[PDB]
Amino acid sequence: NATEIRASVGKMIGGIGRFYIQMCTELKLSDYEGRLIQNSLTIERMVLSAFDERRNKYLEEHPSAGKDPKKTGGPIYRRVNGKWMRELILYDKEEIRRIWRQANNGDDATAGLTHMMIWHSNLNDATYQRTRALVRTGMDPRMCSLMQGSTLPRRSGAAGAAVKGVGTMVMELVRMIKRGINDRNFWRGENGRKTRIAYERMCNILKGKFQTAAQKAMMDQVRESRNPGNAEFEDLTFLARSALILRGSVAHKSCLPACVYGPAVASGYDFEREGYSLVGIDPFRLLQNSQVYSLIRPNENPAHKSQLVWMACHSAAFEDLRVLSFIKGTKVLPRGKLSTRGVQIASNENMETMESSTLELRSRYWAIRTRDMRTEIIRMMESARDVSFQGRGVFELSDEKAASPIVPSFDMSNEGSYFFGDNAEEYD
Ligand SMILES: NC(=O)c1cc(-c2ccc(CN3CCOCC3)cc2)c(C(F)(F)F)[nH]c1=O
Repeated sequence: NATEIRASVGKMIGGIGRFYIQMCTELKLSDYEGRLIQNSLTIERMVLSAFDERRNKYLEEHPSAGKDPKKTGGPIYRRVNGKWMRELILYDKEEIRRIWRQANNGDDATAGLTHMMIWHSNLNDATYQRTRALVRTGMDPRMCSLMQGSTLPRRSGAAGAAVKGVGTMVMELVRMIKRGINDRNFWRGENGRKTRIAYERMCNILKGKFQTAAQKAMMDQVRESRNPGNAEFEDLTFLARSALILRGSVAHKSCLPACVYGPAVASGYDFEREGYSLVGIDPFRLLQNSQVYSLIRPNENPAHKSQLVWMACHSAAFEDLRVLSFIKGTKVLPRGKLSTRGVQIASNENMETMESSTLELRSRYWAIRTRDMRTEIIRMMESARDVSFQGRGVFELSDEKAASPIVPSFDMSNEGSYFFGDNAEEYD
């Protein structure tokens, strides 16, 4: 059945590629402009915005975009006489939807919208810090390493649920508990009945992420509370801290930008026939046969901007840096050592100083990713407790059948956390 599962994922990637090729053709973008990641993000947000209809399911937007709910837009960058120009494009949401369905042979293809949303989340995880929002909710700033998918939309649903991390679930459940404390009727009536289902859904989602019997049992007690007060917060926090040692089951999906699938489809690659799997060589091979460009700000180091995108492409912001340095072949520095700022350009930035760089997104090897008395038990379980790769090893790109595993070497002395010494901008 894994052949039938590979065909369905391949169909979805091909439609994203076909949708991008169409959008580039409407906008009259060049090969360079089409391969600019800033343009890709604009094009990807436009389709999410057109299909969202302000539901906060695939995206969240500024009230300025709410001026005309029937139109969606964003910034487009074109290269005019060596310089870079920024223009705002406004398309009809109906026409964007029409183009998406046409690219997906009449199908709604919600699987492709989610993939771009998950790539967008992975990019924010690789770019912005969340330590101020942790302090705001009353959580430990050290919980940074468990904030997978913390930027995902308000009503992301089942698709966003799989990639959200332990600390992300704890942050939204604690934002929920704190709303009850300051509002008397938060758990009352029809609003409180809807709120109650949302609470138990979030609790069962977080419960499923725990791989021990005691952590899952502790979640049942937080979920059984009809009026969660400070007692439910102390238990959520004490469980969040335990995840920083006793690991959880968090899914990481390598979702590449549409300007990667675009050119791959444009050159005749049949994703539906050939198949596609986010696990293994498929995203690694596609990145070796790709050419992505990015706008670079003055005084920014292009190698560091390339690293931001390579980690976002690979869902690697929360992985051990000693593992990534072995796979990429180059040293993967903590965010605190990168002379770079996020790929998205701000509405007030000077375009005259803006230059561009070729992103270096290839890697040396490829690899497979595989993903009270109760408080006394989990506390004792942490005392059992070094770089860990679980797996046969790494492989070269020529070995596509994984028949020749390479055993990895890491300096356990060298940094393992991307968030150590973090000086990245705070998300907002
Ligand atoms: N799609 C993929 O197979 C893919 C996988 C991996 C990846 C991440 C981590 C590990 C090490 N351990 C972690 C625990 O689980 C067992 C494997 C191996 C491979 C990466 C990246 F992070 F290295 F960048 N990127 C990708 O694209």
